[PDB]
Amino acid sequence: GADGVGSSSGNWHCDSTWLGDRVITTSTRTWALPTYNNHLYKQISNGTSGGSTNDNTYFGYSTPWGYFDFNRFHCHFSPRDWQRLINNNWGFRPKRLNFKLFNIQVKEVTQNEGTKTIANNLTSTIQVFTDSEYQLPYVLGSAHQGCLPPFPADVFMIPQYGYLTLNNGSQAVGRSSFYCLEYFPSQMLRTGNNFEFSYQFEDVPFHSSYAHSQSLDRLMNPLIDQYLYYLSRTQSTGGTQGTQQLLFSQAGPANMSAQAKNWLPGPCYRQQRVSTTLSQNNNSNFAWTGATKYHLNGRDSLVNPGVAMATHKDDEERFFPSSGVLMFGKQGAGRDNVDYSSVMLTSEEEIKTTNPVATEQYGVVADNLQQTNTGPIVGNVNSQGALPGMVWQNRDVYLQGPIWAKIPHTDGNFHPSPLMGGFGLKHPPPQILIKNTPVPADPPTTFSQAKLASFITQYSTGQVSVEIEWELQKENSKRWNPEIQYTSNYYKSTNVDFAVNTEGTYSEPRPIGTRYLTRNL
Amino acid sequence: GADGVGSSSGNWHCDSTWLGDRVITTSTRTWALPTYNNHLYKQISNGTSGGSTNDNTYFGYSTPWGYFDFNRFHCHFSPRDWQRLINNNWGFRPKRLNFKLFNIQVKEVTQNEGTKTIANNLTSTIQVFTDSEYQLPYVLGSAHQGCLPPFPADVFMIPQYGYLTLNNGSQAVGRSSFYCLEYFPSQMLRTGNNFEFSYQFEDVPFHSSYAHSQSLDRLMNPLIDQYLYYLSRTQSTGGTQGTQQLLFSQAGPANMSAQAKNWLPGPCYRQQRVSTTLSQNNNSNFAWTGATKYHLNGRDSLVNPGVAMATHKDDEERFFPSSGVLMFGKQGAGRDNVDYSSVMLTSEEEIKTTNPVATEQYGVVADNLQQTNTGPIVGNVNSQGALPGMVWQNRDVYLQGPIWAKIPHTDGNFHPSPLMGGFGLKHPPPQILIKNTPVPADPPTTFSQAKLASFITQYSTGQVSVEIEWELQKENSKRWNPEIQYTSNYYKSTNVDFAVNTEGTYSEPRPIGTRYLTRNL
Amino acid sequence: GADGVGSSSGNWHCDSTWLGDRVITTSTRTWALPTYNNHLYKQISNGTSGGSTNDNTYFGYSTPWGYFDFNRFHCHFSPRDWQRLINNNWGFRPKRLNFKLFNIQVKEVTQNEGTKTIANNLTSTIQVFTDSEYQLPYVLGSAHQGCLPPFPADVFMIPQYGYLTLNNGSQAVGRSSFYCLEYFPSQMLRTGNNFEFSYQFEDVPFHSS
Repeated sequence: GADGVGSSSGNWHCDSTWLGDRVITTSTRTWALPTYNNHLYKQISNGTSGGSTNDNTYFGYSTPWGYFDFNRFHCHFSPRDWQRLINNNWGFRPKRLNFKLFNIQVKEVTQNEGTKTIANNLTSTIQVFTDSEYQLPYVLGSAHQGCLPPFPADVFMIPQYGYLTLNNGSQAVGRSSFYCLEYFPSQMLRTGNNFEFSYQFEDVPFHSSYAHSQSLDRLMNPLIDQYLYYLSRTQSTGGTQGTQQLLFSQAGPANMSAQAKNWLPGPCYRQQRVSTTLSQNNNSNFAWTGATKYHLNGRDSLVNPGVAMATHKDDEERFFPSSGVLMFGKQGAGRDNVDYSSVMLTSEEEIKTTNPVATEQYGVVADNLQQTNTGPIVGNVNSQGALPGMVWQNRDVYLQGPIWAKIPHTDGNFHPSPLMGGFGLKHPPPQILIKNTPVPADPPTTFSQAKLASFITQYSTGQVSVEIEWELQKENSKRWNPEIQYTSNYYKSTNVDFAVNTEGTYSEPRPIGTRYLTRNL
Repeated sequence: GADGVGSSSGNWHCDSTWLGDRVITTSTRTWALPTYNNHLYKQISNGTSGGSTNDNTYFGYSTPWGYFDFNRFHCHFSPRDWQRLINNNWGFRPKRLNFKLFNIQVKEVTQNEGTKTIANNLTSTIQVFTDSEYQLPYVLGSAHQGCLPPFPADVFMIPQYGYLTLNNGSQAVGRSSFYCLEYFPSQMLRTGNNFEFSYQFEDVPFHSSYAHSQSLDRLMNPLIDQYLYYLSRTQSTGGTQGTQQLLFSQAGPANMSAQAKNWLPGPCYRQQRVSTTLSQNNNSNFAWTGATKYHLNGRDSLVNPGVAMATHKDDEERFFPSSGVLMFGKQGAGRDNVDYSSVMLTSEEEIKTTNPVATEQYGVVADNLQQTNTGPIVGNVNSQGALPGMVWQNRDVYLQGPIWAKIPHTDGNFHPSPLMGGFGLKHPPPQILIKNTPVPADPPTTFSQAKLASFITQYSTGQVSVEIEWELQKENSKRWNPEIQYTSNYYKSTNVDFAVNTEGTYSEPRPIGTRYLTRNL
Repeated sequence: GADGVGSSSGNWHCDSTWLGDRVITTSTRTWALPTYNNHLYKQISNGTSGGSTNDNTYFGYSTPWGYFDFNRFHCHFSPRDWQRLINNNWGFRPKRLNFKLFNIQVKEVTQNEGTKTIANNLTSTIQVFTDSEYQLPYVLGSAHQGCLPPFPADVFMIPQYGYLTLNNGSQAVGRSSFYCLEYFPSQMLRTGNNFEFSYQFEDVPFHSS
């Protein structure tokens, strides 16, 4: 080894490099791993016998271990480096990543009455194992808090680990699995050690970063008619009587709606439409009641976000689907009943081309069968499954949103793109679990059967580094006039955006979409 | 070069060869390229402030360029060579194509008062560039007019080019792209030059040319019962009281409806049903009102054709889905309010096996939940999305219908077969744009800033050739009794079909399907 | 490495040598790097709405980092060695320089009521990066205080870093740049490590003496 506490195991690399198509972006932060659950696995459950309803019942365990979550973009891209990505490129996908712990140091805190003193414990060691066979519940991708902070000057606290399993009410059915974490081979790192592992993403499709320049129904040619015919009129034209006759015509630029087309909009699953204008919405609480839910195993689940769908039609920015759009918070936003002004509502408007309005009917079909005595009748189709000849475009990843998700290992899936966005992976980056090694206090002089319940209060810190080597899909486009670009406000402001304020508080003002450059549908 | 106007750049090849599985079919025609828009790009739009409704608003440009459209079958197959294709083979797909301009000659026309004289301009040249990177709106496949004429003795006029882009009302949103065509590298051809390029289709699935001999629900064995059981009767059998009891049985040839099956019909999206018998249809105009539409971006669009679906059930030939079936015209058919007798209505009846009736419900499901006090209730499912275990068969290409279409470059698509039929291609044959080089009239003696507005009236002509090398899927079938074959009428007629009439007018009497040979589902 | 806290990383060289035309002058001092801004970047500004006039308005950030300033002569020349320079020569210009941290030691101070005790923290490490691409505001040369003391027996306190950017009044215009310092590759030095780098001045005209 020849290392010891005399040296620093690792150096600080926060550098990002743009090389040809590749772009290699690394980071580092400072983490403090608190002791969890006094080192006790615990069964946790919430029953429907309490005030909880049948939807909120869960069962599972909360482990002492804790896990690193880097899954979000803003970990790995500075708001400038995310500008060079969305402005200059069509698509990007990862290739490989690399991960390092270093400069690990441990501390143990004592209490004499009020006094509080904090020393180093050289002997104590921490346990790190990457779960590479996916043999645990993979809990990343559910958009939990605790990701590496955006702004490198922040020190973050590693979030606790724990999982859920099959429940029936509060109780547990027979198949409930219990995973004891200490049961996996886990390298132990002392202060002189570093930890490192490499991972190489599977081939995964380039995420689409462009807004189509042509709505799906305008793919026609404006000059020339079409050779096909449609049924224009069933009634006698230009007469005092409407006696029925079948008339046909050709579908030209005069009426473009009737022109035959080779494709269909993406699938549609309706959402209730809520207006930011307060006077327009109904006066009531319809939030949960009139929400769009799916019913599984007798447990209702609100559909958040829902499939990628255009947020609103043109000349209305105020309407948004109830649970449809991703919703972030502003810096320092309360957890409960936060006012509207403290949250940010992303907008899908770039997909209005190929995907339907979220809040409106997908289409209209005939309910009945006509007769001389009985006129035709047509109803709305709210939820339209996928049909052949349907093209849809995936939701764009945001700076704040997650990078990936694990496609569940099940027999059947249809175009497995995670709803929140980001690359679905059949073998995601393996999560990492880390814990202090519990160091017991004085055992008694006389042996006794029970396990030692008195532990030495302890927590450790260190520097963690991650690179993610990305592939950029370069952009070649002949469009004459200028594009749209993501640009900072030119007008004077009280404090700079995406940068600290007087208190030292880093505040990201607004979400940053990935779609700006344009392409032909 | 050593060519000059003294020679003919290219020879006339209209020959087609059947070689093993391959079949190599080439054509040639004569084209006259008129000058377009006095050489001016122009913004074109149609507003909803006028009489137009919100569905018919468009925005875009109409370029001076023009494009060759060979996309339709009847270009490349003589009605005989299309008979050898549909009668003797199961499937066919293209391999490579080749394209040649030659014997290009230019002319310039002048006017002295009434007099009209037409001379040759040796110096003038025309511009040809194949767009191979797909960097323009790809406008082929929308079934516009202007394809190479079917009958080689016809001389055709190259149709103009122009495209549509994002609109909001008549006006243009920010992403509206403007493609200046002269901006691409474009070879210039003088009279002594020829133009040639080759293209090799991607591997693409053989189109299916056979009608299944077994409807999807008859796949059973007529002799033997099945071991599974079904719920036959919930009521006491053979009694004065109907007290409930669960009785089961086996599903044999006696009742074949209840036999379990391993698959499902294709997806279904209903269409209104219009009868060719005039007395049966309702007396009204339901054509547009009761039509089957899809609602995208607040612009209603009639669904023409709709997904491949059986046109009508048995013992009814008169009913057809409103917008469902492809509809062609007869030779010399008017553009507007044409009578029924002048149009041709294709029929899908060959797919009744694996795909549902277009005009009828896809199935029936239960609405309610039973009780002793409350009986069961079942509604119709009009629009059924794709489910696992669903098999569907694609619409057959016609002699008149299009060959291919470009699958839009979007992240998500489900079984991307173009609705009109023909091979969907992720990199279609690159379209070709061609224009005269504008030759300005006398500029003034004194320089002035403005561009030259006085041009010499000009148009060019030449011979264009195309081969498309097809792969045929040979047919091996043990069926004992004779097949069905496409055969000409044996009875005497006033004039031969698919051939000129007294006036010299080539008239194709009827559409020719691709499905005749039969196969086992 | 084979170094550890058992050894001294570097030796004390305060020697200067006059060799032909070259003269190679080195120094060493002792520095104590206090923690700055409880580790918080902070926006700092002074408005013209206050008593300040329009000349004194500024905008910018004050970083927790701190920087070594040796930019002044009296760092590198003893009043005698500066006498041999001005009396015997027409001109002088630099060629190369060299820079070393060594014998780094860290301390952590605690408080119990009045009591004040100061111990060593072996684990703690400090971060050093030379900005060689000039990608930050270069703040040396504005004649700020805090240079290495003239007289080698003085122990000096590293001065804080912070920069100014475009302002309009107290507020910030659109082009105001914000440089987060922790964002550069920065070697981390523990007690057993030393830091060293070399730099070679561009050809620059002899100052006239």
